[PDB]
This record gives sequence, structure tokens and C-alpha cells, in this order.
Amino acid sequence: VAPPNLTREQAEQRAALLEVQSYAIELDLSAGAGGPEVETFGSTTTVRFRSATPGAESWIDLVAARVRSAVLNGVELDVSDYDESTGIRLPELAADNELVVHADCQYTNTGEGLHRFIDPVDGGVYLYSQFETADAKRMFTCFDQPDLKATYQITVTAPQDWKVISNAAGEVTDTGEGTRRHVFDTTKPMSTYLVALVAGPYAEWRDVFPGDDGQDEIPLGIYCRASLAEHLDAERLFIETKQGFGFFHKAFGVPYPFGKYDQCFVPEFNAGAMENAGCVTFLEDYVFRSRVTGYLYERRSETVLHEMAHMWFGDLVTMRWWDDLWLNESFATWASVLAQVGATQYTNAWTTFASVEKSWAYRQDQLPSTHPVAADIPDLQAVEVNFDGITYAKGASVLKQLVAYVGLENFLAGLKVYFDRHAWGNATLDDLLVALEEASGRDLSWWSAQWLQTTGLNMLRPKLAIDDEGRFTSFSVLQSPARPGAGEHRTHRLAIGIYDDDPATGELVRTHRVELDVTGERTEVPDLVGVHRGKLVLVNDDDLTYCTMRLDPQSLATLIDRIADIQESLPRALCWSTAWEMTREAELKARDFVSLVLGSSPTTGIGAESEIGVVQRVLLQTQTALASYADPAWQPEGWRRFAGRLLELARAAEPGSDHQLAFVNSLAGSVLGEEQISAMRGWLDGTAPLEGLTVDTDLRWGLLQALVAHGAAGEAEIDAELERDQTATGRRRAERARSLIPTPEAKEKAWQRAVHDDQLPNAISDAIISGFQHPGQRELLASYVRRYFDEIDEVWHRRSSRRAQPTVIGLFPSWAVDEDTVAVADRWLEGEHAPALRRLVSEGRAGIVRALAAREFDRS
Ligand SMILES: [Zn+2]
Repeated sequence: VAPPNLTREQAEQRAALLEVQSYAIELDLSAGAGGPEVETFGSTTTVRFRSATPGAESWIDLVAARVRSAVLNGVELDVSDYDESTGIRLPELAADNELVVHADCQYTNTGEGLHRFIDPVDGGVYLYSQFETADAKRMFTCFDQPDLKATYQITVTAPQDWKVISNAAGEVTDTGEGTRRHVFDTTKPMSTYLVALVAGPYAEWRDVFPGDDGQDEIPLGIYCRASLAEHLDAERLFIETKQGFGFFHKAFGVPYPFGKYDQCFVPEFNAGAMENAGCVTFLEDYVFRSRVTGYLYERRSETVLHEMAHMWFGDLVTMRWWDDLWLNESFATWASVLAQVGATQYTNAWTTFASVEKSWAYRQDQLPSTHPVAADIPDLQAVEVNFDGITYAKGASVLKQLVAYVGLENFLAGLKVYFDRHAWGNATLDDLLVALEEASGRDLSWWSAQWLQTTGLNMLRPKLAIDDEGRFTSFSVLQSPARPGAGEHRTHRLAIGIYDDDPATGELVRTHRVELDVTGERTEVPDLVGVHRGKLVLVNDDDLTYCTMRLDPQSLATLIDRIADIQESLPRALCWSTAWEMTREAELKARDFVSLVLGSSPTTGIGAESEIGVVQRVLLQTQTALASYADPAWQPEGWRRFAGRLLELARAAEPGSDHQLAFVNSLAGSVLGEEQISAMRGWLDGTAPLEGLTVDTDLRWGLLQALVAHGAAGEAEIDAELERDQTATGRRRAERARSLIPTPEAKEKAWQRAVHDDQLPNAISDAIISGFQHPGQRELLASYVRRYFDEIDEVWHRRSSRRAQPTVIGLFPSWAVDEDTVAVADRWLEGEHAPALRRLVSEGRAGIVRALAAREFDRS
């Protein structure tokens, strides 16, 4: 028995019948600062709502340990058969209704509902809420669906040393008995999944965004655990926050809709961040206790602006049902990057987007599970696995392209129409399209039909002919049918770039750029006729569209021979992305990808790449190419080449630089030989340092984990390290290290605990899974292929979707690239399984099929 799996039709039935005005929520957290045995908190809800049909029956949702009382219009309801799957039935409704429910809800350690964590350092007890998708019902009684918006008035009694943060500002008074009562202002209307509670002895920083241009002042707060406060770069975070608030109200024509804005770094968080209105929560990894590269700063800033963007895209206007989640996530992702480029130091963020996030979109779109951006979601279980590379990155890429197509001025004017119309309410795909059509004066139905309602990618490549002076005599862009999918040819607004040698530096620079609408199978580009072809043609120059870009033969030979010579970072990153995707798609051999990346000198390959985020991403891709895509006979040689070159690059890198750190961190994830192991041990212990590399708390763990993985360190060294870092983060990092121990005994202990131990908190179970795989340990892991398929149904049955996913995705035998693994998956697929589980298993199988084709391609 479990919380409900609300269906689309059930949601529609409640929305047709009900209209909710208000919730008043009273939480008794007075016992919350007690020990690990404290199980429940008091939850009292008063909900005021209308029924269109007096006399009808409905139901409201609640996941609680006990319902003490439930009283509808003053009539006591029989809750003797309450269970969390059925909520509370509501018979004989009146036109106007008031329901009051007193219940004991449960704290979790799963990152769902009201999560409770105890800090081992100082004994501080920290709570935070996480309600998206449908976990609001674990804190208060509610119609837990996004189209029944209401106002919330939250009052909390808490241990007196706790701060309490919610959606709105509040007033606090002493109770006289060791607690404080926090009475929050009534919120603006919002969906249940956006209600927030963060409570504990969090460290606090305050600032203010001054009132500007019709937007009132915004009080700003930052919160984190007291034991982490010395590491929080508050000044930098407030600067980035205020840059966002200046940008978005100008862009959208709509001031920040909530009164204040708090950002809380919370323990044991499951995602990157969550856009609770006025009270955004973040993964603690973004509090940098150790030194990180510039890419992590950039990705944190992206996340900050993503969540700020949702204040409009999701919080002000919300999808009507989960099939339109993309209205929240695609738009927030697009707007985050638009803001980075427009308002922050991260003016390169479209390069990062092309390299990192688009690669996620491609992979997602090519799985057998591929779905349109505007998805079909029959129930909550279907959405729980749909926060994916299509809902986020493909959607964002399609929107970037829609901007290119209609123009930014028209697109922003359309957003203003949309926000003004649907403010404090819900919207669909149709509503968004109508707003955009109104602002642009264009029909976009056909556009939506081919771009938002379809799956797959179109390949785009130049077809050209040149005269004896190298000038084009003809030029067209060929478009392939959309795959995987329906095979349609789309309209793309794209640019073609021609690149040739700059006489002064010898680097490849853009000589010509032609932008046009490409349609159908072939589109001539007559303005390129007569132009010298140069050395490199890019038909998605400036990355305007969503496609599979490919090159003509001369251009591809230039990429292979001279990628580092590309002057500008964006077209160079598009070239790195092309090479990678060709590898994934069995068009470039893995060994050829590895050779491109490794280079052969200081000015060739990835060691010459200036953009740190591209360096990190390309290195991770190379490690995938080696383990998954290279001919098994060549893998050992490929790893020796990689490890040897990365040690050279690390030793050659500028002391203290981000490049130096990236190379070391890449070595720490690789299959290593004795020469690299011994170097790494000397860095860790400091008896033979790498000049300028500061081995700080988290780099010590990263190097020790690599040593453990290779059998060069063991449990005693892990235990000794945990003594040096006696923190909750240390416990997690020690768990990853213990899963990496390369023995059968160790691997079985790790499997048993990951799969079966439901007492461990989310973050620990996940850290255990995160050390299970390693590219040097394939032979140990081969003992788990049948184990996985034979045991995953029972995991899925026992854990929530959100808590089973790490096991399903993370223990899938992606290491076992063999037709035998495909046959085992095939037999599993012939059985009966939950649809969302089947989806995830098929995705893993598809990974194996893609790797087999790549391996055959690399074979020489
Ligand atoms: Zn988001």
C-alpha cells in the first residue's frame, strides 16, 4: 500500500467539480529537535472549497500515520478505514465547504514530504519539504493536483532555536514553553506542490534587491546548515540573484510575483534545486567546501536562474496537468541561459548549452521511450520518470529555435500576453501557442505540430560543388527525416558558417554567414554561390536549431586534423559535439574520438581547449567511448593511452589552474596503471605533490576513491579518512569508497545494502549505488547481470518511484555490453511489469544495443 497514483481522468473529475479557496495549515513541530526516534509531527488542515454539485462525493488526499479527526461542514467523518492510498472520502458535499483534519504525519529520510536530518557535527536538526510531484499530501491534507490552486496560511510551532522559512514572510512569537510560533502571511494563490517549509538552526544571510522600474524591493535571504556556513559564498550568490531579478522583469514585462525571495541549501536533497514560490531549495553540493572549477560556478548560476525563472514559468502560471510540465521546465531552462548571457559574467553559456545540455537532449530523444516535448501523461507514475532530457533540454532547444524563427521581440511580447492572461492560474500547450500567435501575428499550429508534438532529430548536412578556384557553384542544406519518429522534415531557422585560415594567426575564423529558413528535403542557399568554401562549413552555425549536424568530407577532415585551431568557442564546441554524436551513432570510430580528444602536442586535442566546461564534458565522453564503444580487444590499450596522456596533461598544466584540477579529476575516474596510481598516492599523502594542486577535503576523497577502486587502498584507509572528515558529507564519500572495494565480498555487501536497506537515508543509499560501478571492475560486476533483472520488480514494488529510480537506473548492467545481456532484457520484457519500470529497463537495453553497434564500428 502506497500513496495514490492519481490519473489524468481522476484529476479532471475533481477539477470539474471543485474550486479551492484556501488552506490554513497548523504544524506542531515542537518535538522535532528530539532524537532519531521522533517519527511524527502534528498536521492540522482547514480547507475551504466549493462544489459545483451539492450532494456529490469527492475525496481529498493525505499520507499520514494516523487521522485523529476529520470533520466536513461540522460533521464528523468516519476515518476508521483510512489508509494513505485512498485519502479521505468527502460525501454529501455542499455548495460551500469547510473541512478540518487533525493528523500525525511522518517525517521522512527519503527527500519526499517533510524530510528530517540530524547533523552529526553539532546535533542540529534540519527539516525541508519537497512536494513536486505529489508529495504535498505527506505534510497536509490537500487536493494534490496542480490545477486546484489556493492560498495557504501556514503556522508552525517549532523548537525555539530553529529558524523557519516558508513561501511568505511571517511573524514569530515566543510560546513561553521553549518553542516559537511562526505565523506566515497568507500566500498568493499557487499549486500544492509549491508550498514550502524549511526549519532548523540554519545560518542566515540577508540582502535586498532595490525597487526598480515598477518592480518593488525584494527582500533576499540565503540559508544553509550552521556546520557549512564558513564555506558559503553569500556575496557572490546575492550578486547573481540580483542580476537575475533585474533581467527577468525587463524581459517578461512582469515583476517578480511573490513578495520576498529566500534560497535554502538543504541536506540530503534528491535533485539540483526546487522552485517553491519564495523559498527555493538547493542541493548542498552547491555549497563549495572544497575548490571547484569555473564550470561548477557556471552550472550553479544556471540553477539559480532556472529556479528564479520558474517564479514565472511554473509558479505564476502552472501547467494544467503534468502532460504540460514542459511549460515549466523547457521555458525555465531556456530562460536561465538567456539570463546568464544577458545579465551575468557567464556570457559563454550558449556554448555550454550546446556541449552539455544538448547532448542530454539527443540521448533522450533517441531512446525507445522517446516522446514529444508536449507529452502524454496518463497518471502520476508516468510523470515521475518524465523529468528527463526531453522535458528539459530538448524543450529548451526547441524554444531557442522558436525564438530564432519568430524573433526574440515577438517571443517576449508573447510571454507578456501569456503571463498577463494566465496569472494565478493554469495553462496548456494551446494557451501558450495562442499567446505567441497573438503577439507575432502568425499561425503557429503547423509549427507546434512538427516541433512540439513529434519525436526525433533531423540530420542536416551541406551538399556542395566547387569550381577550380574553390568557390561554390551550388550549395544546399539536405534534411533527413525525423528519427526516431514519424519521418517528417521540419522548418528550421538556421545559419551556415564558412571558416578559413586567418592569415595573421593561422586559426580558423568565420569568413561568411548566411541565415535562412530551411524546409523539406533540400533547400538551396543561393547567396553562397560564388563564395570560397574555406576549410570548414557548419550548417547549424550559432546553434540556432535542434538537429543532428553533419559535415561534408573536406570539412570533416578539417575538424579531425585542426579542431583546436577553431578560434571561437561556440563553433569549436559544436565540432566537439559533432564528433561525439558521430561516435554514439556509429559514424566515427571510438578510437578516432579518443585520438581526437587526446591530441599529440600542447596545441592539439582537449588539453588545448580553453573552455573548462567543454574540457570536463569531453573527458567524460571519452571515458564512455573507452568503456562502452571501443572494440573490447582495444579497450586496455585505449585506457593506457588515456591514463598516460591525462597524467602528462596534469603535470604540464598551469599550477593551481582549473585545467590542472580537471585533468586530475578525470584521472580519478579512469582505469589506471601503476604509474598513475603511484603518482596519485603521492599527491594524496603529499609526499610527492603536484605543484599547485591543493588536495583539500573533497579532492582527498576523490583520489582515495580511485586508489580503493584499484586495490591500492582499503577499508582501513577509508576509515582513517572518515576520521579526518567526520561530517555527513564524509560519511557519504566513505560509502562511495566502500562500494568501490574490488572484491566479491564488498560488492555483495554494497548490492545488498543498496537494494534492501530502507533505513538508510536517500543520500547514503544513493552514495552506495554511486560507487558500485567502475570501468576497471567489469569482471566483478558481471556477477550481477541476472541479479538485476531478477530483483528489480521487487525494488519497484517496495520503494516509491522517486526512490527506486536510483537502483533501477544505477544498477542496470550497462557494463555488460553483449548480445547475452540484450537476450536477458528481451526475456524480461516479455513478462508483466509496471509501465514506468518497463520504460527504464528498455532505456538500459537500448544503451547496450547502441554500444554493440559502436563496438562493431570501431573493430579494425
Ligand atoms: Zn526546473
